[PDB]
Amino acid sequence: VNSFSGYLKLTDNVYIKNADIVEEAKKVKPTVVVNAANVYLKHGGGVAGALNKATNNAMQVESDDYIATNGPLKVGGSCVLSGHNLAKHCLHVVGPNVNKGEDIQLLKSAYENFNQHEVLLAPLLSAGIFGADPIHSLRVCVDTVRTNVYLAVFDKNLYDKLVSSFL
Ligand SMILES: O=C1CC[C@@H](c2ccccc2)N1Nc1ncnc2[nH]c(Cl)cc12
Repeated sequence: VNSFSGYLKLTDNVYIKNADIVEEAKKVKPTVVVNAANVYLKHGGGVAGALNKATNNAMQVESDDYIATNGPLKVGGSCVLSGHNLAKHCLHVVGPNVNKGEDIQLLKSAYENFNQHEVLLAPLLSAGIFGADPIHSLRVCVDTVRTNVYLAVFDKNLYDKLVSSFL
């Protein structure tokens, strides 16, 4: 077993909790924490800003070196970097930002990256400041990810709505 606790099971492989992913990561120290990244790995706000702050900006320093070497990610893409003090690894995943004119169909591709990892602690991709409907996103997650995913949803009101209206 592992050190996750307090999660509501949604399917064979998807679990969910009303929690801050940053606090969940510090407590569990999972193998993989997912960051809700942008293509530039500029971790300004939301999950990305909060994770980076918890690493004392080390995530940003590492990310800037990654971009200087490799260039930007693709929308729907990902890269594996250090988890710093929060996890062994951080999987930086770019969901489409609907406010940036990006294809919502790329959300499925974004979640497909989770399948390369047996277990992950993750946020809902493209939710929050990325502008997509979190209910939709949960549906895409459940219908796309086959590995074991532990979702942290920080917003209590949304968690209650997602968990109660989940099909
Ligand atoms: O709860 C949700 C639902 C989707 C996403 C979101 C994206 C864009 C705008 C609002 C919300 N989100 N944020 C977080 N999820 C987990 N841990 C977190 N920690 C901190 Cl800080 C924030 C945070």
